[PDB]
Amino acid sequence: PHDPSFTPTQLAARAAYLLRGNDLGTMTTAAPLLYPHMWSWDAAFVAIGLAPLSVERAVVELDTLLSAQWRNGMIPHIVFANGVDGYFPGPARWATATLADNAPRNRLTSGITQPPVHAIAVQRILEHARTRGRSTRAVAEAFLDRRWGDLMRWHRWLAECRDRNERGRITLYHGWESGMANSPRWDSAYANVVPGKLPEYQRADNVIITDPSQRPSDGEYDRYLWLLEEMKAVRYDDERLPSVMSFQVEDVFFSAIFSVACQVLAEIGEDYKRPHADVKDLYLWAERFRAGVVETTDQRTGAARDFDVLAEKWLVTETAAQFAPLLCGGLPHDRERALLKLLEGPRFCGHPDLKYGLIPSTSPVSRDFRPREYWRGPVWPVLTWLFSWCFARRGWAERARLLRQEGLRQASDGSFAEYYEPFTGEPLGSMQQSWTAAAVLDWLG
Amino acid sequence: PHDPSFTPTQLAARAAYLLRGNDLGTMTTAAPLLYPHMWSWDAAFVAIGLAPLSVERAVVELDTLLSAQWRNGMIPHIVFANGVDGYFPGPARWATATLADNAPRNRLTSGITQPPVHAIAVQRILEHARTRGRSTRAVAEAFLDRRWGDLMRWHRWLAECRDRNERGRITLYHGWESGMANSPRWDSAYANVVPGKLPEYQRADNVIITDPSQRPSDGEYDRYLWLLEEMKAVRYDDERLPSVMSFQVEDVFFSAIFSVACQVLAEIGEDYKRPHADVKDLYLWAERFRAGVVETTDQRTGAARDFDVLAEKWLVTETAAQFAPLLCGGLPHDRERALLKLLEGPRFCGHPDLKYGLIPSTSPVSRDFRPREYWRGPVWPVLTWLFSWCFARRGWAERARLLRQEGLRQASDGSFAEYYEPFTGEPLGSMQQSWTAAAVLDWLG
Amino acid sequence: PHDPSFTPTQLAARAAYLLRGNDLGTMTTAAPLLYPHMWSWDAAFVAIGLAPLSVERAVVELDTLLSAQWRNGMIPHIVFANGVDGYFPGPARWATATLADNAPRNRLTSGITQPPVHAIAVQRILEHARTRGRSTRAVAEAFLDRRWGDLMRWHRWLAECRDRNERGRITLYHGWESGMANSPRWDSAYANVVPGKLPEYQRADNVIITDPSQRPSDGEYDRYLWLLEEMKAVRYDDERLPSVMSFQVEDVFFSAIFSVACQVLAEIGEDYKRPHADVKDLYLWAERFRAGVVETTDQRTGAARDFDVLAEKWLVTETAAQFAPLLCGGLPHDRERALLKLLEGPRFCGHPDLKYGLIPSTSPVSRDFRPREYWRGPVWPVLTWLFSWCFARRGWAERARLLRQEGLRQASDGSFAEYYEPFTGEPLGSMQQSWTAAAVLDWLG
Amino acid sequence: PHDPSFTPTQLAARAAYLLRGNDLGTMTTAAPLLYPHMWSWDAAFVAIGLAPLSVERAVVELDTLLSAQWRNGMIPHIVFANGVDGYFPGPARWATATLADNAPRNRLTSGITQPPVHAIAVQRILEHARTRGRSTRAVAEAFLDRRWGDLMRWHRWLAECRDRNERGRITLYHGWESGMANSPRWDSAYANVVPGKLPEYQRADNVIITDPSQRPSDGEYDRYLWLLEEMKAVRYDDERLPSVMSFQVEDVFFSAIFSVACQVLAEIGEDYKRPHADVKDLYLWAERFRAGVVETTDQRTGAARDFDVLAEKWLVTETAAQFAPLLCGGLPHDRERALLKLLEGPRFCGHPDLKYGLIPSTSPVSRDFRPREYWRGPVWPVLTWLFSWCFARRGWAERARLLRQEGLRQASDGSFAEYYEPFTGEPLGSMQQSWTAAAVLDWLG
Ligand SMILES: O=C(O)CO[C@H]1O[C@H](CO)[C@@H](O)[C@H](O)[C@H]1O
Ligand SMILES: O=C(O)CO[C@H]1O[C@H](CO)[C@@H](O)[C@H](O)[C@H]1O
Ligand SMILES: O=C(O)CO[C@H]1O[C@H](CO)[C@@H](O)[C@H](O)[C@H]1O
Ligand SMILES: O=C(O)CO[C@H]1O[C@H](CO)[C@@H](O)[C@H](O)[C@H]1O
Repeated sequence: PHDPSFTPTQLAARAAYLLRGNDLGTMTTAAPLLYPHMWSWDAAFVAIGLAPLSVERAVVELDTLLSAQWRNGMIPHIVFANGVDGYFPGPARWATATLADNAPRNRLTSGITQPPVHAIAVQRILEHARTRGRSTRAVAEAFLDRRWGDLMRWHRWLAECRDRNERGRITLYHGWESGMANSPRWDSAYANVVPGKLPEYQRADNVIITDPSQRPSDGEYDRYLWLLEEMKAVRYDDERLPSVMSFQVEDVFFSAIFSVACQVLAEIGEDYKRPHADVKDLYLWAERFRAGVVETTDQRTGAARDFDVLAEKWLVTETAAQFAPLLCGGLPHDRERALLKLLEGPRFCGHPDLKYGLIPSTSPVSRDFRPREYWRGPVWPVLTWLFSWCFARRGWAERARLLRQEGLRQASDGSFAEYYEPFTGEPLGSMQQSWTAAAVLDWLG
Repeated sequence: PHDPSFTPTQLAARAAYLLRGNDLGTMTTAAPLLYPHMWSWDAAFVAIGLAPLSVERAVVELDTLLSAQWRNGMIPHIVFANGVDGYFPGPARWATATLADNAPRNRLTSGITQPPVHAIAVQRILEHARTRGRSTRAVAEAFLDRRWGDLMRWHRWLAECRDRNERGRITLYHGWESGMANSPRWDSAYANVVPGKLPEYQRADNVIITDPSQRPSDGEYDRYLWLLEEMKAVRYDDERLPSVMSFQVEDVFFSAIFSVACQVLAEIGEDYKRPHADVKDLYLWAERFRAGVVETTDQRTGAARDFDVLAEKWLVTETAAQFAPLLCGGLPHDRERALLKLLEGPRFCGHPDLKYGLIPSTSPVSRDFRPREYWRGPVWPVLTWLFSWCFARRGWAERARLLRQEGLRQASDGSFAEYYEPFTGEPLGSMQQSWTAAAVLDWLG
Repeated sequence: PHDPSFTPTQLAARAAYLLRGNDLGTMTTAAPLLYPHMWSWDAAFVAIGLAPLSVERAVVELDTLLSAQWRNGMIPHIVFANGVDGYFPGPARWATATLADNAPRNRLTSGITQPPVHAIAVQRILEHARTRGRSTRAVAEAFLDRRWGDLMRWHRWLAECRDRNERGRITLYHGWESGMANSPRWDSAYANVVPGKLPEYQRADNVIITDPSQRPSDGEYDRYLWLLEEMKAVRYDDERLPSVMSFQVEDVFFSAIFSVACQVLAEIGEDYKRPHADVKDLYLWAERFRAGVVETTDQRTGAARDFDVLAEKWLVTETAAQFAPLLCGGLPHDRERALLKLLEGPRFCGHPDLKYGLIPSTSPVSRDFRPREYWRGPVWPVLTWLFSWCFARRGWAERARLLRQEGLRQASDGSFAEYYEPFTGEPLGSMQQSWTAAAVLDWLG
Repeated sequence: PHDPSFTPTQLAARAAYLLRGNDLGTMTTAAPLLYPHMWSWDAAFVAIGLAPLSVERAVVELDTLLSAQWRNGMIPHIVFANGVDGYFPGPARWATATLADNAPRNRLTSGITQPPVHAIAVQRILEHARTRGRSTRAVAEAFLDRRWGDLMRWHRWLAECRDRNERGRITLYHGWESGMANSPRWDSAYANVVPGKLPEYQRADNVIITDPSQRPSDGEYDRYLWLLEEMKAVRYDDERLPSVMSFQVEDVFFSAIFSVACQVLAEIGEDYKRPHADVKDLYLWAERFRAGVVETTDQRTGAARDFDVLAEKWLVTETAAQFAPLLCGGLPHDRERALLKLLEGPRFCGHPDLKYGLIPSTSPVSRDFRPREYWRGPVWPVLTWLFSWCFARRGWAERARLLRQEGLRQASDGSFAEYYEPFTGEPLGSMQQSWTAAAVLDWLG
């Protein structure tokens, strides 16, 4: 074993083998043990990974997620597998089945949301299906007939209920909704979250990942679970969250993803003759959230800032989320060049100690940087994929290719890790993470 | 869709996806519906297909098969999945659980055997494991410690009980044991099988494959099931089969496979310091069955003949089994050149109407040729793989490469069919056949 | 015998082998015999094909072409190789060395121009160089230092002498300047070219390509050569050509390429700190010619029209030049969607009889279509490459990938043909055409 | 900057680009500057590298080499290019044109020989040709018609003049004839070469490779050039060399290659109906030299020894030549297993400090090992290729695949180095070495 890496064909085979191994039947777990249920934006990436293998099964993945959509349009971030234990907080802790008027009737789910990457998976499914012939196109088109209305209600819930003041940015009531639990982005907002009488609990996550340097701290978990108590006390009522929640942030990365997803979904709606009023609403939201992202940006570097709604203060941190405007567009030409210089330079992809030319979750030169600790440093394959795909859509073919090339180099150990140590390449988090396999499958072609 | 073929990475991913989809837990079905249990030589090819994906799981496949080995050493050709229906004849029809003193205690199996390709899978597992590092080598070596004795008992049962007169050829008591149910090889022997009072039955196979041109006939099935009645009447007693069975043939292709497998297993035994008496016995059987194969051969073309033990007559047919001596070696140089000329010329791989340069199961110029009918014509990916691997082991690197190249071209539609129409390339038999996916995975590397 | 196609590695090897074989030392011929000299836009694509093999030799190709630049900035379309004949019209016929005040010294050239794809080649060279480390970057940067001013003069001459009315479109004085000698685009303009006493001549092109269905007619060559007589009579003076040329057309495809090239060169100028005044002029021209292209388009379909300056008439034809606006952008959203539908539908890439999903030079349903006859119908790999690269730069990643995939499929016979029959795939024109090899090399990566 | 390695397609392209760049027209130089002439066994490997690009040009390479064959059948090791200097000793130093009765007319050559790998190149050319269809087959068959007799005379001269005692081993009169100028194999024989008055000279090789650690010493060159004086003094007469040469050794590696080459050429002769008497002689020589190689081997390890004819002493050294019997076969089973264990163990491919699992020219644990110094330790791609091809011909498919994989990994920097430092992988010797490019081209397929 002078070189432990796999060839492209061995790697693609092992990624497909993994994805089928994590398939419970109609949903794919995000990982074998650490995340043994369906997560919302993981499910979108899993559908992308399944599209080269089975358009029918990729569609089933999104059908299963959309069957758990709330009555008001929200897609919740966890759809729990029936009778499966081992993730905390579990269905009993959320108590949405009893408390939440809008929760679905034949599914157990969480009570918060996650980024709307789902339209992007729909586009990848359609692109695959169109290369495969008439009966496969029929399958993808029947999915659109079945779920276009549900996708619209999802986008409409985000635009009307999480952007109540039409600022063009998505408000979050939990850091988990950003997809980045312990990102330095949320530290000053979480410092203003003071738990009251928090019901006793024991973590499950650090029983599986026992190295304490790779997961959040107990104090952070106390704050994560307290926010659940605040939502539960108002029975997850959208109208009441602004009045009671101790955590209210506008997430600029989520907002930029939503801008892209609206434009993607509008293009799908035009291609497939969906209602014109829907397409118009989608294009309107795409531009509003593009403008809302650009309004946050640093006047010199173009870097995007999150916003603390309770403190009424811009949140200035050095994480990958600063590059949100690169995803959706809209910066003045001059400022977008400066932002690309930031991305490629020694604070991020050009840092000289990096093993791969990839985007660390937090800049290695930030004092918040921790090379092992979840979203505080490590390189995440899922972010590499999203940036590469969005860059290709901006027309930046060579930038997209370079990220794909380094992403595949990093993944060629076959660990399919959740995230990787930025300097040594050590695989961290869960092994056999479904969306890492999915990124590899989509890249390999 | 100007071209429906998959790239090598898409094809490898789809083959791995298939193999995991056919995994019931500790055994892989030979196909989803037509063959919903474990078959013996399929299980060996499945282990070859799993070795690039998981050495641990490839080992489990062979452990599961060897746990169904009979007390006298026989590996039976079907290990039935618990509580699974849809294949006939099923466990009730065989009745080995009640009738057969040697049947295993916690497994339902058939009562006949199949070709000993298992040593070849063990070699592929070891070759993969040695590229993967210390803990993976440990897994493969623990399997050898656990099952070397069982593999020896398998080879010893074949050599002592199916070659009672030490002729160096394996006697079969059912055409199913050849792996080629309806091969023209067995027609004259089956014409001497006269069913008595055969208990009523309904076929299951042609409920799944309904095109009558792709499966054997009802009259052929009557003979297949009558031979079961003859074995059952003597309770599957090895000592009594020569006295009662209406079908007794020496199978030269099975014999040549056994010769190769003995030499492969002896080399493994030397590499891993197995008992010297075992290695010596294996080399002895390798040479005896090589000599027994060569003794059947046509003096002009080198083609190998099967032998009808009851009629005491050589069986002269034009099938791929004629090329048995190419697998094990031993022909005089002159005659092996003539046999290769036969293989490559217009009766087989060089026939001008073939879509791919592959070996049809029956020569297209034989009057027995039927282009759709199971073993009477179609091109079988499993045979392509076996010939290519044996050719590479003879040192015929370019011949092996050409078969691999045409095999991958044929499989690039992604149907993973059981067999293919030789002229049009139409996929036939079951789709999603496990050993076809396994061949592709092993070839792609 | 069963599959004449090459593997990607064999095809890449043969493409590089061809490019080196057509290298005369400091210039590469466009083909071995039909085009045994340097052609201007072929040299740009050749530099693109050389960049993965040797950045130094790619730079030499462009240095050689630019050493032949006219004193007013024009890049002539042929740079003749020393002492080579076999192409007509050759240097004696053009007589630029004796007649043209602006012709270079110590190079022999034609007296007309060709499309400005050169900036695209510079970008590909720079992209390759930045992946190769310090010494290779220095070679490419030194080329910029040495040739930026010549590239500016080339673009300035197009913008100021071939768009003297600031309409944002390039005027041509010969069909050869379009790169598409016999395109139906020019038929109505050539119909008004009436030759006088034309000095006699013998074609060389149809001594080499003898099939008369594949090349222009004698009548067409008479008009081609007559236009030369008109230019020669005014000593190729820019100020006098408007007064005397019988052929004056605005070429919308050339104009779109110029817009793209100006934008590409402007971004290079910013990245490498070229003078601000130059970058501002390049962005000004990029916008002007983008607008000039859009001004030609059909309001329903988006199809771009050429313009006959002498007849003052829009030239409405059904060729791939209609798709000019897709290259440079600028169409309203609805009109660009309509133009893409035209491109993908049954009149072009969707035509049911096409062997590959590629853009034919003329629509197969046009009365002007001739499937073998040069630019009147065949599929040209150079156009496939240019459309796929421009599409990727628009962000249309899947559209670009499909063109690349089909172009590679078409090229996989290894003929490296100049163009291909659109229905049968028969290779046509010259074999061993340098820019077809270059496209393959750039695509295969 | 993060990964200097090339993709397989880029590497294949660059290898072909190099081979065409070293083509002088009808001969290919072994390197651009260090070896600016045709070398005999390099030309064979070059023909192998050309065969995937152009069977016609591969045949031309061998035609050129054979047009330089001596009248007695010897193929000389250098064919000098017209009017090229820069290699010493050059044609003036050899003086074969004036002194050697058997030297060719209108070619300038050296006066010594080199290993007979040529038949292997003929087989690869034929294998490629048979995949390309009728006209390409005709080119390769016409080469056989034209050159079979010259190939027979080459083999007959080796068998009759360099094995005059029918011992089945080839006698050399210069270390250069082994292809391994400064191998430790020859140190004790060179220790008895005492030069007299040697006409003065200046090396050219170490003007080009200036690092003295990478080339032989001045003292060694004095002995090399003195042996020339001894040959010249008897006008290169075969009958007189035994009486006068101070260096006479039987080369067991050369002998094994000759055995393989005789067997390969015999099979070609049968396939293409060459005269029966020739094929019988080739099989006779194949067996004789197989036996002569085995006669040298250590009875415990199988390691093959060279033999010093003057000292009448077996030459016991630890170089890759010890593995000669693995190429040609003939060892008893137990002895060959022992020799493979030596090859794979810590003295060769298993040494823990090696960067790649490749065969070093001298064992790193030998007192004679020097990691930079030519044949005293470095890893040579040409040996990797020759071992992997011969291993595949033995049927050792996995052993051949591993050597090919590691050789491709080592070559993936694109230096195409003559040899590589075994521990660091630093490229050494000449860059752009033609037979390293040829090995890559043949491997990549
Ligand atoms: O949401 C949580 O409770 C834990 O979140 C982690 O696991 C999820 C599944 O992989 C992802 O969706 C998140 O992005 C990741 O940070
Ligand atoms: O044995 C049977 O009852 C039916 O046999 C067919 O199905 C089996 C599973 O694929 C194979 O093992 C045989 O080779 C094939 O002919
Ligand atoms: O027909 C001609 O005499 C020359 O024109 C052809 O050859 C040139 C070299 O390939 C190209 O530059 C043109 O695009 C192509 O049309
Ligand atoms: O050192 C020298 O003067 C010549 O010898 C070297 O160059 C030749 C061309 O590569 C090879 O034929 C030999 O194998 C190699 O040893």
